[PDB]
Amino acid sequence: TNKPIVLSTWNFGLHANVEAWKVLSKGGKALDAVEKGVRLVEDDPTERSVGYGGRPDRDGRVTLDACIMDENYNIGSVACMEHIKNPISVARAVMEKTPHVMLVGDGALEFALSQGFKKENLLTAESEKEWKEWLHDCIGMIALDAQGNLSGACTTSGMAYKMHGRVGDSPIIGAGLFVDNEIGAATATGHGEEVIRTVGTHLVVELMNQGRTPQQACKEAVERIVKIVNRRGKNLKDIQVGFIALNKKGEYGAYCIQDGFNFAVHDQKGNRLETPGFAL
Amino acid sequence: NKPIVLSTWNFGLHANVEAWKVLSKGGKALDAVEKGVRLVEDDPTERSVGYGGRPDRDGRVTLDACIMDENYNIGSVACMEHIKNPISVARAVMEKTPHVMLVGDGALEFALSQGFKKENLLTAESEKEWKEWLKHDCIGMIALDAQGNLSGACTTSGMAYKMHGRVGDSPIIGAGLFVDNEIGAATATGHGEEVIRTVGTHLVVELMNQGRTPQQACKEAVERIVKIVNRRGKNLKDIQVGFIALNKKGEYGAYCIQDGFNFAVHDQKGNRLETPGFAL
Repeated sequence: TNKPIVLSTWNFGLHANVEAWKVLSKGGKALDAVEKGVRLVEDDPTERSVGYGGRPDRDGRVTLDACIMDENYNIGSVACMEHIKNPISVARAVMEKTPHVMLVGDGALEFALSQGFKKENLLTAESEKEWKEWLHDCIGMIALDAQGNLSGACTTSGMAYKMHGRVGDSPIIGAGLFVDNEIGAATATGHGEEVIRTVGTHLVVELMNQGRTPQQACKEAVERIVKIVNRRGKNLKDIQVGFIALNKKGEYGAYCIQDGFNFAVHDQKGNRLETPGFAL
Repeated sequence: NKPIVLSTWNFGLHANVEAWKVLSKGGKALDAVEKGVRLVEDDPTERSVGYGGRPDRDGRVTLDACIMDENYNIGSVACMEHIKNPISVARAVMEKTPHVMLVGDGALEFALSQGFKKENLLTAESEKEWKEWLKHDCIGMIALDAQGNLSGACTTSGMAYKMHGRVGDSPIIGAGLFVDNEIGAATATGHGEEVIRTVGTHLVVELMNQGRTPQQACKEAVERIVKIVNRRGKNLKDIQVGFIALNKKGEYGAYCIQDGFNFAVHDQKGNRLETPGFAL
């Protein structure tokens, strides 16, 4: 088993991986490593994809989505939540502190406040400017720690200029994220609507359950999506979707509909940016 | 065995008589499942669906629903207020917008924009019981039509006195409902948190993709949930989850955790209430 190991989506996953390796290289839990890792990006306003500098919906509202899942089937999710910069951490409080698994809208913000989170203005002057002119989709991270346990986190501000209330795949278990500790974990990126439609990351893990490698599982799930966009008469060039995956032995893999997605991998060989296979 | 309609719980007999009015005439499975569950959304005496549904703990009735047709088109609304017919606003999300899921206030603004009428959904019986408290959980329906197309719908008012903002499995396409026209369809009922945790209905259909009969697929998915509640130190007696399923040949099946769940089946032999096997 290659352990510990962290994978995350896109370029900024290199930096996010350096914060998760601070937990993982000291033998900490994968759950804490993935929360620390993506919170780095939630905190950054120059990151316009995720949390604090996130582009608003069409009414000028920054509403965020995130979920988390640990090594023992516990899950928490928040979607369309406002004024709280770290939605991954309110999702961990839903998991840990409530008999529920998903809170949305105003009820997710009331619970965040009840848990001590601070209400902040998430709309930067740059984002408000571009919104009124208009008038890296997410970060997913999955890790295997030194006890050989898996956990994952996915967080986003959604599609810029989305309709007020729109929820994508990032807060939905089995679409932006799925973790089964006797099999493997996977997270998704892309047009969320398409990951929800195919229930993406649950399909990738179940293909690893049926004996596939992580890269093979990612590839066949992308090929199933390619088949369905053809069935729906859609043009593939308009749609993008990538998956990254990890199994229990620390083997990892990725694949996407189209070229140009990349992911960051940090194990005891160091941290690097790799470029997956692509269908189109 | 077509056309054929299945729906959850004893009120599924009556809901099935409205879907057979479309199915028996050659109409579309999509229209049959929407007409079928709207019957129950309309009835004030049905306290877990639509009008008359028990409110969250703040006395707000917020509803969840999704729909999926024979070609991976999907629509969903969650935590929506003041609209009696959430399955129909979910069909408008699918048909009229670039998104597949709207929640909270944004789902209600879009409903109004599409001509739906704002109504007060808390009955005098539900407000009484809510203030007393202050001191069958959904309907899922799946059908195969005379063209041999599958479609499904699931709608609920959620767990009574749930935290404000809680969303169950009913509006989530990996979870309360999944339809793949080359394989089969399934809908779920029970404690929504547990169906979300296990991506219930996507797992049932993928087990039918692997060759399981509808009843076998439902049974093995319930047994996976039983394994996971044991892995989490929880008591099975505290949980009920059931699945009903249908494949492309119109074979059907169901299974649950505890006894006492039945479902309604209407094909050309007639409409009847059947009782599946249970795990506990």
